[PDB]
Amino acid sequence: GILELAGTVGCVGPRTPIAYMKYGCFCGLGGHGQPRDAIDWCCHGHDCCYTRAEEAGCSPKTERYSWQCVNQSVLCGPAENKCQELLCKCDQEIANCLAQTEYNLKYLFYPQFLCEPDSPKC
Ligand SMILES: C[C@H](CC(=O)O)c1cccc(-n2c(C(N)=O)cc3ccc(OC(F)(F)F)cc32)c1
Ligand SMILES: C[C@H](CC(=O)O)c1cccc(-n2c(C(N)=O)cc3ccc(OC(F)(F)F)cc32)c1
Ligand SMILES: [Ca+2]
Repeated sequence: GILELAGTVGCVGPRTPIAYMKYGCFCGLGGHGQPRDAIDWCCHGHDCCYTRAEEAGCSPKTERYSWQCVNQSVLCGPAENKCQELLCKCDQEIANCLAQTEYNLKYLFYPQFLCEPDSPKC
């Protein structure tokens, strides 16, 4: 869920998870358009990951899972079911993706009216 999303992102990367609440066209609730930069691409991939988990019968926003932060790396588990492993994998993936990025301040609170109706495929 959102609790673990924040935690995992914080674990691996250098910045407050707040930084991704509203960034580019994809970091934030929903998302559509051309991803603006590497960060936005990470969020696009993560949005896609969450869609796949919803399609698998999981609740990515709320469902709790266990994980550990070791040397700024996320280790997933232990899992009780497949949804916990799927969600941890999604969040681990975005945490790793974002940690390798430079933050572009100009995409913080980027206006939604500039984001295109069409998006890249998942
Ligand atoms: C966005 C940017 C992330 C980057 O450069 O890496 C940044 C820079 C400096 C401080 C913060 N920053 C932090 C923090 N610990 O760095 C907490 C916090 C809380 C609210 C807030 O304002 C807003 F508008 F971004 F929510 C901004 C907040 C974020
Ligand atoms: C869960 C929902 C997925 C949806 O609709 O799209 C959502 C809502 C708001 C922000 C994010 N969201 C995304 C994202 N894929 O949009 C990346 C990310 C990274 C850290 C983070 O931390 C915090 F604190 F903002 F929650 C929040 C983050 C996700
Ligand atoms: Ca999103």
